[PDB]
Amino acid sequence: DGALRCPGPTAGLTRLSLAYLPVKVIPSQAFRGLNEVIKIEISQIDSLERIEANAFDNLLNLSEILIQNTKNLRYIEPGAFINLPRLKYLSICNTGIRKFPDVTKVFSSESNFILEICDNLHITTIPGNAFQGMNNESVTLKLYGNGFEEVQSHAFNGTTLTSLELKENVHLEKMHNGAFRGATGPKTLDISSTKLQALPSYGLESIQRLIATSSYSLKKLPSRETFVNLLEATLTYPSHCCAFRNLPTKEQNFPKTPRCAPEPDAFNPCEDIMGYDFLRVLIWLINILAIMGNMTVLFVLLTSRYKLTVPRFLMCNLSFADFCMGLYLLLIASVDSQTKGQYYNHAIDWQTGSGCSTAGFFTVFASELSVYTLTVITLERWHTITYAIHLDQKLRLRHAILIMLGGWLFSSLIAMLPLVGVSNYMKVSICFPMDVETTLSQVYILTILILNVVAFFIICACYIKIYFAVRNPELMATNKDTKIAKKMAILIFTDFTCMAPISFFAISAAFKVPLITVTNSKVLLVLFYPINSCANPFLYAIFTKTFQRDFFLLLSKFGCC
Repeated sequence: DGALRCPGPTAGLTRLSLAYLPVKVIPSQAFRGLNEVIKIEISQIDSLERIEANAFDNLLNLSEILIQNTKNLRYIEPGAFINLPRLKYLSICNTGIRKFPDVTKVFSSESNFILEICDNLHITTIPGNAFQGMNNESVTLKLYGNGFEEVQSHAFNGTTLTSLELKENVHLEKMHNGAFRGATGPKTLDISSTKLQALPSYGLESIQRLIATSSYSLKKLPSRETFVNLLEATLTYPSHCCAFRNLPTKEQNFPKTPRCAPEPDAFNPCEDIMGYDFLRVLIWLINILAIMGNMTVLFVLLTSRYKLTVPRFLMCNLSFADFCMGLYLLLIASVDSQTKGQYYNHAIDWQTGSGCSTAGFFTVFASELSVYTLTVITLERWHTITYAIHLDQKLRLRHAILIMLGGWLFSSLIAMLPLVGVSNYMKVSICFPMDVETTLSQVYILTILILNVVAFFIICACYIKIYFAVRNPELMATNKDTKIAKKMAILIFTDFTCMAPISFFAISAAFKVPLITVTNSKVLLVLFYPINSCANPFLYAIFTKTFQRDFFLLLSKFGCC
């Protein structure tokens, strides 16, 4: 109760909660009127922005303290708590204290006591010896969503810390190694969403459990020699599981107390990206074959005497997409190359930087370009053959060029979408955009899948219409129409048989649903997914009359034949 904007209660109360009442200052040591006190929580008492020191005089039996929604509190004076041996809970929420309060004047002896600071965006750092002479048995520290930016070395003395928590501490940058020089424990620590560069060398050596989910900055972890009792761990990088999967040497000089999360589901294995017993060289062979085929197709297209028609433009776009996919595969193989199978403590330098981001952007751009090229090829036959009776209204090369430019722009936008931050390409070993950890990323993945399904359905409908109207509707020209239909069907089949199962497997992996198995689920995405880069050019060198004629002419003229 607050009278004249000050404490004026007249009846002894223990579990009284501070509700909306007239209060602006807590008198110093004038807390009379209450003989036995259990908990005094000020949540709807934000009018009392400033409280004088030594407000609690003889609150020996006080159990819980919770100040919430007191944003108007500019700062907390030293010696807020004086006598409270039976203290069991303390929490400060939403307070706008620019300086860390001096809680060293509180004397208590309890083991279940927990001190939590939350919703505070004004605290800069925890000063040294902040909790000096506060408790004698155990303290549980929580900093859920605090505004602290750094920590001070040796910021603990005269007390034992059972566990620590720093969840949602995005403003925090780093903490000194010797931050717990004179501290005990902690048994468990939390660094989730803390943006900590590295764990402290001292104080954390006795940590049994750790939490670093969504840290996004824990590229370095302590050596396994220092952490000899890590009972559990939750690291957002699924690469330390293999290095930390060591049982303790309890007896016989070599019990599996060590643990990691997430488990090694083979999505980011300790070995190379594609390194298997015999499938390591398959990726390299496929990449070389695709690169050679794309180079040959590009050379034939550039050196072709005839003008680049709309089917020729579509073939050139498909060859460019295949070349981009082959270059991405070659870069991935080179990254996997020379690792010698020890690529477990190496992904930190792999995903971080512009490497995997560029690889994922290139892969997305190649996929979008291939999809748009297939759609354009399907749509071209829907008007030239079906609408032959209106052949005078046939589209010109300018329209095809504009369509190709629009498709390239759409592919570039799709590739740049995860670069801004919509999706993360660092969630896979192959460094591809298969992250569903965010609502925006899931929405983008669903939209991409829907667009791919719509494009496939449109291509199938256009092919069916072309086949139905090839000769029945108006007329049929055997040579040109047959060649165009054969090339379009070959390209559509090569794209579908290499993308649709791959897309379904990638969607299942992102959804974390094992459809058949988790071992070979990524095998198709690693090997079967990019084969369309090489399969398409191979069909392009045996089903294109102009390309094969140009190749034969070059071979005969330029000394080859």
